[PDB]
Amino acid sequence: HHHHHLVPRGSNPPPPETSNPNKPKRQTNQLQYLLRVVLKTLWKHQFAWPFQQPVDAVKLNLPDYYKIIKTPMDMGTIKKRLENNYYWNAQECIQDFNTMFTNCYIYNKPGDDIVLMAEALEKLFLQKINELP
Ligand SMILES: COc1ccc(Br)cc1S(=O)(=O)Nc1cc2c(C)noc2cc1OCC(=O)NCCN1CCOCC1
Repeated sequence: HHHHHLVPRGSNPPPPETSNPNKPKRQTNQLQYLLRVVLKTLWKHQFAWPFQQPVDAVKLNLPDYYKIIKTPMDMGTIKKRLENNYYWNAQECIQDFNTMFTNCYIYNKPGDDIVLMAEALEKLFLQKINELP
């Protein structure tokens, strides 16, 4: 038989939502600090780049990624959520950062470069969080 299963192909899942008109939202001093201080400092860090967009499993040749990671999150998504006033409180935003870091630790192993990057960003995150208003 001449069907060699070369199609259909893989793909990335749809990215996490950054808008949801029926979701409850507020502006708070804690959320303004999360955008102004926490996000924007991590975003400029030299270790930010792997976390600035959803994991592109096709481009990065990580065909197992979305087999393993079922609640993806990234800083591009968090940044859009903060700019769009998506959140109701600081906790919702902090949980997204926690998810992002945890996903990296789940997928990879201690001492991997990507894990070193996440650990460093997480340390900076936890420092900035300790001065939340
Ligand atoms: C080799 O890829 C990387 C190595 C160090 C770093 Br810092 C970043 C990358 S990457 O190109 O951004 N890929 C990559 C991204 C993420 C994110 C985001 N979270 O977890 C990740 C893991 C990543 O790469 C893991 C890795 O082992 N990639 C090579 C997989 N190879 C498998 C067989 O050979 C061809 C490709």
